[PDB]
Amino acid sequence: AVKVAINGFGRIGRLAFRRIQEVEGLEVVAVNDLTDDDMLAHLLKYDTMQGRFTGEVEVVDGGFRVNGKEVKSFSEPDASKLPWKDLNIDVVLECTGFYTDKDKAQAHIEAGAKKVLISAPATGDLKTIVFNTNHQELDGSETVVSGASSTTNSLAPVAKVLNDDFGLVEGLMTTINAYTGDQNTQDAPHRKGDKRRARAAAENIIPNSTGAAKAIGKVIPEIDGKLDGGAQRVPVATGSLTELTVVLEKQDVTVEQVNEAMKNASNESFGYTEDEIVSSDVVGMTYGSLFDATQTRVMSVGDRQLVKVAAWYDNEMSYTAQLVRTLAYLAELS
Amino acid sequence: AVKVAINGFGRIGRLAFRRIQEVEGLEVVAVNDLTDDDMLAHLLKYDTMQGRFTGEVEVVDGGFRVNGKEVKSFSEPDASKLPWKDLNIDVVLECTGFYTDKDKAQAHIEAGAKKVLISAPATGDLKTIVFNTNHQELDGSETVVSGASSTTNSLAPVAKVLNDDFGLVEGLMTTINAYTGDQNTQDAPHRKGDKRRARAAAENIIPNSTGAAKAIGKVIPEIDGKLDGGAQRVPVATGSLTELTVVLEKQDVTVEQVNEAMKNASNESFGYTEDEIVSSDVVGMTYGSLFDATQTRVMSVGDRQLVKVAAWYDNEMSYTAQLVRTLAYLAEL
Amino acid sequence: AVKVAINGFGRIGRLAFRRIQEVEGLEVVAVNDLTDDDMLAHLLKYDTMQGRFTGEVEVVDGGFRVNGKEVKSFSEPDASKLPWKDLNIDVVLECTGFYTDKDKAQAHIEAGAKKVLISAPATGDLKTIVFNTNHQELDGSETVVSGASSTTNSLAPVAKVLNDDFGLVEGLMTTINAYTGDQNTQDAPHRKGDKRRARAAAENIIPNSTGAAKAIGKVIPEIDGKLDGGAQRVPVATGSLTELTVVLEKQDVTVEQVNEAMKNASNESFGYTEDEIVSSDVVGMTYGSLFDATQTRVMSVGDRQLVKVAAWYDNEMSYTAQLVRTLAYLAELS
Amino acid sequence: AVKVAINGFGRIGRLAFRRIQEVEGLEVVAVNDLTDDDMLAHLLKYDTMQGRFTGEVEVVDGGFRVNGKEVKSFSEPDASKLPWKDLNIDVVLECTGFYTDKDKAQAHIEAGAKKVLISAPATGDLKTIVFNTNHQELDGSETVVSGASSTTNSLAPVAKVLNDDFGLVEGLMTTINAYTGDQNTQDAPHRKGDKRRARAAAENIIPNSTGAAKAIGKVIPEIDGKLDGGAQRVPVATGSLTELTVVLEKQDVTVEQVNEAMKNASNESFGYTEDEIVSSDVVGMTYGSLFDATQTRVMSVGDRQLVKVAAWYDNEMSYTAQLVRTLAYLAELS
Ligand SMILES: NC(=O)c1ccc[n+]([C@@H]2O[C@H](COP(=O)([O-])OP(=O)(O)OC[C@H]3O[C@@H](n4cnc5c(N)ncnc54)[C@H](O)[C@@H]3O)[C@@H](O)[C@H]2O)c1
Ligand SMILES: NC(=O)c1ccc[n+]([C@@H]2O[C@H](COP(=O)([O-])OP(=O)(O)OC[C@H]3O[C@@H](n4cnc5c(N)ncnc54)[C@H](O)[C@@H]3O)[C@@H](O)[C@H]2O)c1
Ligand SMILES: NC(=O)c1ccc[n+]([C@@H]2O[C@H](COP(=O)([O-])OP(=O)(O)OC[C@H]3O[C@@H](n4cnc5c(N)ncnc54)[C@H](O)[C@@H]3O)[C@@H](O)[C@H]2O)c1
Ligand SMILES: NC(=O)c1ccc[n+]([C@@H]2O[C@H](COP(=O)([O-])OP(=O)(O)OC[C@H]3O[C@@H](n4cnc5c(N)ncnc54)[C@H](O)[C@@H]3O)[C@@H](O)[C@H]2O)c1
Repeated sequence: AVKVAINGFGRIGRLAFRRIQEVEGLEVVAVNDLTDDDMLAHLLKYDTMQGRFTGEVEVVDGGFRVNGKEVKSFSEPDASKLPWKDLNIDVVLECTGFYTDKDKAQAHIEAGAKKVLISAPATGDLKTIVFNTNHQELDGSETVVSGASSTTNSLAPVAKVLNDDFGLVEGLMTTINAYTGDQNTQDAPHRKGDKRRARAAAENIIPNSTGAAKAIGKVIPEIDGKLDGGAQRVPVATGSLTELTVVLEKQDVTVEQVNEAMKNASNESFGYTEDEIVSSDVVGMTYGSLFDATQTRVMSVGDRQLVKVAAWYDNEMSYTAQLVRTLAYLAELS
Repeated sequence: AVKVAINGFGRIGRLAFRRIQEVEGLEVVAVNDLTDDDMLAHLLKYDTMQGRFTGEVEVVDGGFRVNGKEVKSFSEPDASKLPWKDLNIDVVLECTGFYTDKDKAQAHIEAGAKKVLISAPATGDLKTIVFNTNHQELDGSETVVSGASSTTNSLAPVAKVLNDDFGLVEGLMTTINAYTGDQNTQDAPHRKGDKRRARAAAENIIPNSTGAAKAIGKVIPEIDGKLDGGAQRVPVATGSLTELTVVLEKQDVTVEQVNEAMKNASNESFGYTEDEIVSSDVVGMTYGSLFDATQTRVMSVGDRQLVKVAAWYDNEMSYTAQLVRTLAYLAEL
Repeated sequence: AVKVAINGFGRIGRLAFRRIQEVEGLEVVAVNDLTDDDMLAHLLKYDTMQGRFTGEVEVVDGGFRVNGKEVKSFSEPDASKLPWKDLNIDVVLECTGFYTDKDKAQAHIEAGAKKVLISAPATGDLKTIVFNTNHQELDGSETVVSGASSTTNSLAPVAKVLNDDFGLVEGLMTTINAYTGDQNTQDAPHRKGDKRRARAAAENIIPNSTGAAKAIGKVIPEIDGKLDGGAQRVPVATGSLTELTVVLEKQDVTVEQVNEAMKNASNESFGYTEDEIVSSDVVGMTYGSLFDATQTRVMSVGDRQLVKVAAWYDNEMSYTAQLVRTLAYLAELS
Repeated sequence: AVKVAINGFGRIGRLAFRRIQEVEGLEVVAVNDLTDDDMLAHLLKYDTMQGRFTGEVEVVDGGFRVNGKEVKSFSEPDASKLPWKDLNIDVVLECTGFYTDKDKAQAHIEAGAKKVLISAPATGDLKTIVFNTNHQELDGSETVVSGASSTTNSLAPVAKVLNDDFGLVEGLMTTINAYTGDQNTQDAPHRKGDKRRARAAAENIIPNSTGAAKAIGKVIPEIDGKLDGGAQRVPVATGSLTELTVVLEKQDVTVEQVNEAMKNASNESFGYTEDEIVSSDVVGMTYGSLFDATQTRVMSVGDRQLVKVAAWYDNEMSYTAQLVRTLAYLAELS
């Protein structure tokens, strides 16, 4: 089996852990965070939005036991000190939010891990992967890889279809986004100095910047710099929606053609629906993106057309499913 | 003073009432709704999002007393039965949500009112007004008028500036919107059969249609049919944001030009800000629209440009302020 | 199989429907509500707090099809007009909220149903059942029965233990409750004239009355009138907690004795836990009540003692699970 | 004028600032927090639950300017290094949450301030004051004082009236409380290791412990140890309610007597209402406690009585109002 260690047992870390239970041939042997065992175990068992963990979870001294299997747990802020070498870690899932750079994440390799997959956009000389859009870029000699962002994974399969079938001139994106752990409960100073992430998360529409906007150019090179846009963080705890408004090379495009193009591209990463669903309907789903055809709009004024589409995503579970597929693929190549 | 009656003492009706207290020369002499006096008075005094009513509110039998002034109240579902004639009502503010058609609203006139201002887009042969964008269209012979929607009021002053200064080819709109009373508390059947407004309002991002998309053509005729878009209803109780993505006639447009063009057009209906505010910051505001310059984007790929802008609005108080200005102007004619 | 018709395909009706799929020998053959098929089918498939319906749901003209089985649907406000006779309905689950009286609910019997089970406290000459507290009261000659309320079901098994083991002098109850469909979205006039249920449901702590307070006397006659209390409706969409503060007949009672007395009484209707859970953790659970031992308090001043306990409950699924057990028992006697 | 410095420009610190503008003879000359000027100024102007600041706020380098008045600002985690001596600070309002101990708070004195008022319960050899209940205990020689907690301020005036008028045997408290800055946005490890405050704040009913429970004994000595209870943190951002269930020395008490006893005691710290208000209705209020007579209950079984009362409080502004009155009183004596 492929020996996985999770750095940062947060939202993405814990769900990665859950999802790996469902997936044969991957084994989490260790976790690292900044807290005690009791906490880690508790937060795995109980999950506000994602539901109770099915299996049995028990605290031991090593760490904790999940359906009989032991999981070593550590409490070490500095990744280079982790005993990855001694536990023959194959791949670290880096989920702390503090190693989002190729050079930083190199700490895990020095500790003894063979590969690192970052659960976010990351700066530096590395590949950025959305599963089922560009994982084929991986030859297996990669040492550090980025799994991109939630939004990127919701967007890439939609943009690919538009660019391939109609030609993408330009587009602007808005993502209507669940609030996350880096927002504040009450209006208060923000670590990164963001005056908007500083505000009460569950009481506000909060404009913010998005990675996706340009992480996208790294995933689909031929549309590099053709897309931009931002986020609106709103008071749902998980579940999100990406709206995309574009100018295409083909005019005389119909709503019917756009939808059919999307359906024909659907797979396990990219779902298709015609049901009038809402955000809570996508909580826990494992498509990386779910095209909602009921939201497709074409605006035609004389010669010229504007096209609008929207895709749903569980920014937690949709991203996690995608990240684990990338993990499994990256591991099968070496 | 100008004799006002409010039909439907709901969210817009009660705030209209409050706003009128701030504004000289308008007097609410009557309200009509579907409940008792105690309830009406209570819901005026206490307000979840808009805060406590400052003055004194006391229930009497006529209805209730507000800072000494009596307000007659009625419990009559059929508008034509209201004693408008006997109380010399000058203008009815129609806020029930059930008379949003010129012919229907005519009931108030038969009851004896001299004019009706509908607090929503309304079908039929009437003018649709966003104050400080097209109120000048009113000549004072109008009998039934629409005050448009809250989204239309957030959008009209933004669209006018783009169309005037840059030439508007086409655009798509998304409004990120507070939930309203015509949504359900828990997933349940919806009166109008909307499978999305049926869902838990405070637990969901809920896609929906918008009036504004095309009430806009009635307010700014020269851009009729050049705009469309929809809503996303989200778990805030009030405060909203209109995002607009457009293709303009001028290319080589800058973020700086767009912003300055908006600032130059600001007045009491159309505010301008460069502060990184969030929705709760606009709760209670009396601008009909607040342009947020931090959100302006310009996307340039070779020859061709996409422009994005965004304006805040308290769907409750921004619209109410705008409706009352329109009321006051309509009355002065 | 036992032929069930659900009147009022609301929160309790739809979940009753879902729960019945899990339970052998009960078959829902009809539903009645005030809307079209597309709506009924849609609201069964998708559920904000309770999650997606697992099976397949397809709209036909009769009504709709669930995992192949047809379900006739009706749009008829007046219960006596329903074709219960023609479909040989054995038991109607009455969930509309508008037939909470023995005489009113008799309409279903005139329509042709054999028994009616009301999903609330109901006035009149009928028995009030909390499953595993007093279902043994049923001899099978009953024609109209009440399934009590969700708070009654969370409280009854707790009060029975206290009264049996310690003797109950008197007590006061507070339930910290999820908001329900009879509260308003925004401050607005309320149908029943309740000035507090009129207020924005998800932005307020809202004091209110509770049925439980005295539905309890009908379930456990020997403590009739010994209990009272009210509700605080708060901004969670489901999941609730009953706090109970009592004077007992034994003094020198210990935390340890109270807890153990509860654990010893636990069954499928009454769960026991020592985990520091929160409301969302009980969403979807099928215990009618979940005793939380971490919340047990005993206050002793000289001779005299006050005792405090707390039980969780998903006001939706906990009540539904209980109602369906009562349905199944009532049908086995019939 | 009395020279005030606010240590910790958070929820209580900023509201203290606002409230001081309304109150003659107190002048804030400095603030300390852990962030830049732009942030401080921004969060004073804009307030999610409390509304926009009325006056003008402008950033300068000293710090910021409020209605023309300069306010120096600092970025210094260690209190003993603040230039309190050089700015002749009379009183520091200590609102960080990190100096809640008489010995720790002594750092401000070494820095040069003349007195410290801690905006929370604080350990060590000091007085704990709820204004209009026990501020008369201050003789002016005090150097470090505690302003108690929000719950204590909501509860003291209610318990004093019950104990003076009926004799308090014993009682249990439940506070249904707004969520605060020390809870998490999403389920995540908690600094203090509280498995409950670790959970999503705006999606949960969260049981927790309360200071009040026994800060109370320090404020009303003669009922020391006669009260206990806890909190339920719920998804409102501000506004709270304290429920109290008590056994009194007088039996044959009536609802009418209890209510009248409270009204007769009302002042600027203790309000009285018979309106069916909800939590949002007390947001911004400056009573330290508002007795709600609609919620008064008396439970009588034969000889023996249980009594229940409830008082509202804006855990932010009610506490702040109370804190400032104590500030003003403390300053007038020294
Ligand atoms: N919707 C989403 O939450 C989402 C989606 C996709 C990607 N991501 C990315 O995933 C990453 C983690 O996000 P999250 O939401 O789980 O955050 P989180 O706060 O819930 O989890 C972060 C975890 O890391 C721990 N931690 C912090 N410093 C550490 C250290 N040096 N060593 C070990 N543990 C440390 C914290 O205890 C916490 O458990 C972020 O980069 C985020 O950008 C988030
Ligand atoms: N954000 C907003 O609330 C918003 C903004 C702009 C315009 N509007 C429009 O204003 C109208 C009402 O808005 P609202 O949100 O105040 O709704 P609301 O539910 O708060 O108010 C409707 C009120 O009228 C009463 N009523 C309903 N039908 C009646 C009848 N037949 N006869 C007498 N009284 C009746 C109701 O009891 C209620 O008080 C709608 O058309 C809406 O589109 C709403
Ligand atoms: N926490 C809870 O939701 C809960 C728990 C226990 C009991 N209950 C009780 O069960 C009953 C249903 O509660 P709910 O929360 O599901 O309500 P709900 O509003 O979600 O559903 C009521 C349904 O009945 C339908 N209906 C109303 N009148 C009808 C009529 N005359 N004919 C046919 N259909 C009609 C409505 O369309 C609606 O779909 C209520 O009495 C409630 O007290 C609710
Ligand atoms: N409902 C309430 O928020 C409430 C009510 C009464 C009392 N209190 C108490 O008041 C205190 C503050 O609570 P709050 O909710 O406003 O917290 P807050 O988080 O909103 O404010 C605390 C502030 O202190 C700053 N800070 C932290 N350490 C500092 C340091 N060493 N030097 C300078 N600044 C520092 C932080 O940046 C933050 O702005 C706590 O003890 C709290 O328990 C809170």
